[PDB]
Parts: sequence; structure tokens; C-alpha cells
Amino acid sequence: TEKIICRDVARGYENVPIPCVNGVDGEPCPEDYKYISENCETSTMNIDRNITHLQHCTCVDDCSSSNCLCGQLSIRCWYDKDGRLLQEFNKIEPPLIFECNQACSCWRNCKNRVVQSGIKVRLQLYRTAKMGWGVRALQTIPQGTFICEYVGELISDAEADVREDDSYLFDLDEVYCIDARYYGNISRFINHLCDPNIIPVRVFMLHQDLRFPRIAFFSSRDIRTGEELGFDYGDRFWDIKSKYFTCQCGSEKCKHSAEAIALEQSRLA
Amino acid sequence: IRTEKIICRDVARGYENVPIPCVNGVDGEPCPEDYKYISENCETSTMNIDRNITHLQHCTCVDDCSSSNCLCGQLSIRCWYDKDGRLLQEFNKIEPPLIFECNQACSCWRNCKNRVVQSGIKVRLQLYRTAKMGWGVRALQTIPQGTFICEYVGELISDAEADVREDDSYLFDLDGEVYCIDARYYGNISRFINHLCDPNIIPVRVFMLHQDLRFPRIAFFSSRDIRTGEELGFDYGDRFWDIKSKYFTCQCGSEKCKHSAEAIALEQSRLA
Ligand SMILES: CCCN(C)c1nc(NC2CCN(C)CC2)c2cc(OC)c(OC)cc2n1
Ligand SMILES: CCCN(C)c1nc(NC2CCN(C)CC2)c2cc(OC)c(OC)cc2n1
Ligand SMILES: C[S@@+](CC[C@H](N)C(=O)[O-])C[C@H]1O[C@@H](n2cnc3c(N)ncnc32)[C@H](O)[C@@H]1O
Ligand SMILES: C[S@@+](CC[C@H](N)C(=O)[O-])C[C@H]1O[C@@H](n2cnc3c(N)ncnc32)[C@H](O)[C@@H]1O
Ligand SMILES: [Zn+2]
Ligand SMILES: [Zn+2]
Ligand SMILES: [Zn+2]
Ligand SMILES: [Zn+2]
Ligand SMILES: [Zn+2]
Ligand SMILES: [Zn+2]
Ligand SMILES: [Zn+2]
Ligand SMILES: [Zn+2]
Repeated sequence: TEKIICRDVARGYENVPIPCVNGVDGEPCPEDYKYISENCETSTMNIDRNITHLQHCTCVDDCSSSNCLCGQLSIRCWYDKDGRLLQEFNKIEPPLIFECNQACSCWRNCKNRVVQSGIKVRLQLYRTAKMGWGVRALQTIPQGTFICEYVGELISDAEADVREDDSYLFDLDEVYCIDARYYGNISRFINHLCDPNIIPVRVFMLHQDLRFPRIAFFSSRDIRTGEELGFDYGDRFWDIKSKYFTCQCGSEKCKHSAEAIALEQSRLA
Repeated sequence: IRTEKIICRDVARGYENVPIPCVNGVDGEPCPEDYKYISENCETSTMNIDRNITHLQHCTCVDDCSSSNCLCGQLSIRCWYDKDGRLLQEFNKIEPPLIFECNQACSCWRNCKNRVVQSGIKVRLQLYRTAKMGWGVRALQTIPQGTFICEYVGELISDAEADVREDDSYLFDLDGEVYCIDARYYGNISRFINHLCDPNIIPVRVFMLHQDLRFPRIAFFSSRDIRTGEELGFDYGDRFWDIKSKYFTCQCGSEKCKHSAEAIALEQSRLA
């Protein structure tokens, strides 16, 4: 039987609660990390927060016209009137998104502020059959909807190079990383799928320091209620981890299962 | 003859929890636009604020932070907020302590009892044209003593930078090296609050997402019950008036006014 073990893993820091349930095993709600809703720093990074360094728009409407400078910074604003990615949006090679900011002339409710407005969908941390904890939707989610941000500890690549536990690392684009092992949000629990239903997009909001894009997950297709969320962790992850464990996503397109790995090595010979 | 007109529906452009409208029933001055409204402090040079999460003092509370064991409350002797978010009656309004609110490192939840200022504006205010002092800010409702009103928000600048700025009419001094909040070019609603010699709000230094003591955030709390329609005002202090008295005098109208033309003249006469 599935029981609601924690009413909100985010401790009230998100717009909506994120409960945790486990109907698979005896594992209690995870507590070996610190939930944070926004990225943190553990060393001197000096993110460029100078307000005069922000590119910004002069719109006095809702930023829905093609004349919005912030939209032009990403070719065009990719958000429709409902805050969802346009359907033409390149989900294979996503552009950088520049949302409106505190230097823009527009109001806080304009159409170019989806990610900075936070989580709106109902998500749940749940125990999966084969992959530990995972995150699933508690509602239908149309294609192009903002889900959540990959939040954690900002670290340099040199620091990432010496960290033991690399299971919760997201590479940003000298390069930096978000390590969600010790400090992270709900995204640290999202598993890898070889047939993913969310995609990461690099976004700029209150600063435009190009070393530190913020990573926003949007649905790449319609997601049904109860479906597990997953993104493609990529080849760096799997080149490292395949020798320790194999993919359990179960897709017919799986490239990282024990079977898939074995079939590739057999054709080598 | 002259009617009160609503000139701006919200000077904050939706950035606060509530709209802050602007009205004028005094003169023909339109909504002020010679500044940029920001709801949080901005930086225009490298300030190197200590934002390292491991440097935060934080509590281990598993309740709502109402117990005497909350470290964050202990950092100010005690938590000074009652269950409704208002300062205790014993709060020292003459020399207020530093307040350390709970933060992202504390074990407690976002709704604990020690998070008043970080939750933003809750009272209903209005920017309005005063009779003698330009724009001012007044209450649209009764406000009990001890209630958080708004933060003094603007551009963080060094003492050396403040020393070279022409317009010093919107400066709040923070105090090693010293910093200032300049609300002339970037500011929130607080930039429009006038000076009162009998003030009804007091500034309190508060720490929230960081604890870099060079950069307290300035929170105004009511020092007494405030009536509907009453203009808000704080004591700008002697540095302001030592500079400005030669250009204009106080129009607050209090019998206790210490900066009016009359008060200045009576001091000149007592020398002679
Ligand atoms: C420029 C790349 C930033 N760097 C250094 C890095 N390092 C990883 N891992 C190791 C960390 C420990 N050292 C002993 C060797 C390298 C790593 C592992 C990832 O997933 C298993 C991953 O997934 C997206 C990204 C990763 N990124
Ligand atoms: C930490 C910053 C300390 N500093 C430098 C400062 N300077 C002010 N003014 C002047 C600026 C132009 N220089 C040529 C001379 C000094 C000044 C004026 C204030 O109100 C009229 C005030 O009110 C609270 C605070 C002020 N603070
Ligand atoms: C960022 S975490 C995801 C949350 C994790 N399941 C947990 O319980 O904390 C990454 C780890 O989840 C597991 N995992 C994620 N995707 C997987 C997959 N497709 N197949 C097998 N294990 C997976 C692996 O242990 C991986 O190192
Ligand atoms: C920070 S501003 C306050 C908002 C200002 N009234 C406005 O219209 O922008 C400070 C200036 O307001 C005016 N002021 C504020 N308090 C005053 C007072 N008690 N008596 C006369 N003028 C005052 C002076 O011009 C002063 O330099
Ligand atoms: Zn715009
Ligand atoms: Zn906009
Ligand atoms: Zn904009
Ligand atoms: Zn797979
Ligand atoms: Zn506490
Ligand atoms: Zn607390
Ligand atoms: Zn605390
Ligand atoms: Zn006065």
C-alpha cells in the first residue's frame, strides 16, 4: 500500500507542496541532503549582479510583441500566451532564453517570465520499482510546460573534478556545474529516461552572467497523470556510470541497458 | 475646486505583494518617472557580498521557531515577533537590535514565525501628493504598532561613491568600511517617505538570505498605532538636516519639530 510519508519535501519553499510517497519498499523519506529552492554558493563565484549589465526591454505592453528586446535575445520569445514553449521550439538544440528582469520597463506579470515564477504543476516524489526515488506528475501536463529548475550548489569544473559523488551533477555549457548532491531541489530526484519527456533549457533571469545559466525543465510532449518525469542525462554521465550500473528505463529505445551495452561490445569484435 | 486623480494604478509594476497606487489632489504633477522602481536592492559595482551558504548561522528547530532554543532568535537575544508578525511591546525602539530572520540553511519551514521581513509588504499604502513636501506615502488602513511596513530599497554604494554624488536627498547610511543605500535612481516605495520629527516608523537592521554585516537590510516597522490616512515618516537624522537646513526647512508641522524655520531661528537666538 502507498502512504503519504512527507507532506512537502520543499518545507514550504515552492509555490505548491511536493509530497513524498512510497508504496514499493521500506525506505523513509530522503533526508541525506538539504532542500534549497534556489541555487547556492559554497565559494567565491562573484556572479555578475550589476543591474547596468542587464540587457532589458522598453515594452509598455505585456511583452507579447516581436519588438521585445528580451525576446529578440533568444531569436524570439518562445512562450505562448499560456507560458508554454512554442511548438516549433527546437527541443534537440534549445536556444538560450532571456526572460525579462528588474531593468525592463514591463510589469512583473508580462509574458516573458515563466521560469522566474516558479513551479505550478503538481509533482510527487515517489519510490520507483528499479531506480530508487523518482518524480512523477500528479496531473496532465501539456507539451512545452515549465516543470521545475535543476537547483543545487554552483561549483567550478575543477571542484567537480575532485568530488567523490558525481551522481547529481549537471554540466553548465571555463565551465561550471550544478552539484545537487548536498544541496538541491526536487530535480535532484528526476531519473534518466532513454525516451525522455522533459528537456533542459538554459535561462537567464535576474542576472546575465553567461557562466551561470539556470537550468529549466520543460515537458517535450504531453505528460499524463502519474507518468514519471525523466531527462537524458547524456553521454558523460553514462560513460562514467555504465561500469557501475545499467539503465532500467525499460524503453525499446534504451541505449544504456546491460543488453544495449553488450550488443555494442559484441559488434566491436 | 481641484479633484483627486488616480495617476498610477501601481508604482511597483506588480513587483510587490499588493499594488501601490499614486494619487494627486494638490497640483498638476504627473506620476513620478525620474527613477526606476525596484523591489529589492540593486548593485551597480562589485560589492562582494558574502553569499556562501556555509557561512550562515542557522537554527535546528523542528517546530515553528517559537521556542527559546531557536538560534536565529538568540542572535537577537530573542525573536521579537509575536504570532502575528508584529514586534513585541518591549522592543527597543530607541536602539533596535539587529534581527536575524530564518534562512535557507535553517531546518525550519518557510512559514516559521521568524520570517516577517522576507515575506514582503502586507499593509496597504498609497503614494500621494502632500501639501508642502512633494510626494509622500500614507496608510490606507489602520496599522498596529510593531507592524512591518516596507524595506528601504535602493542602489548599494560605497562611502566613497556617496561622497561624489550630487543628489544626496535619497541616501540611507549603513554605518570597517561603510556603505549606503542610494534610492535616487533606483528605489522602492520607501524613497517617497518624508521626514517627521515625531516619526511613526523606525528603521531596523535585518539579515535574511545572507549575514554579511556590512549590508544590513533596512526594514521599517510602525513605532505606534497608525491611523487610516496618516502619512508615514521616519527621522532622517542629523546628517541629513545638517546638510539640508540651509536649503529648506522642515514642514512636518509637529509642535516638537526641531528642523522648522521657527526651531532653527529659536536656536540662533539662544546663541545670541
Ligand atoms: C566539465 C565536466 C565537469 N566535470 C568535471 C564532471 N565530472 C564528472 N564526474 C567525475 C567527478 C569525479 N572525478 C574523479 C572524475 C569526474 C561528471 C559526472 C557526471 O555523471 C556521472 C556528469 O553528469 C552530467 C557530469 C560530470 N562532470
Ligand atoms: C555612507 C555614506 C555617507 N555619506 C558620504 C553621506 N553623504 C551625504 N551627503 C553628501 C554627498 C555629496 N558630498 C559632496 C558630500 C556628502 C549624505 C547626505 C544625506 O542627506 C542629505 C544623508 O542622509 C542620511 C546621508 C549622507 N551620507
Ligand atoms: C540524480 S539521481 C536520481 C535520484 C535517485 N533515483 C535517488 O533515489 O536519489 C541519479 C541516480 O539515480 C539512479 N538512476 C537514475 N536513472 C536511472 C536509470 N535510468 N537506470 C538506473 N538507475 C538510474 C542512479 O543511481 C543514478 O546514479
Ligand atoms: C527621500 S525624499 C522624499 C520624497 C519626496 N517628498 C519626493 O517628492 O520625492 C526627501 C525629500 O523630500 C522633501 N522632504 C522630506 N521630508 C520633508 C520635510 N519634513 N519637510 C520638508 N521637506 C521634506 C525634501 O525635498 C527632501 O529632500
Ligand atoms: Zn519586453
Ligand atoms: Zn517583459
Ligand atoms: Zn524585458
Ligand atoms: Zn534506458
Ligand atoms: Zn528556529
Ligand atoms: Zn525558522
Ligand atoms: Zn532559523
Ligand atoms: Zn519637523
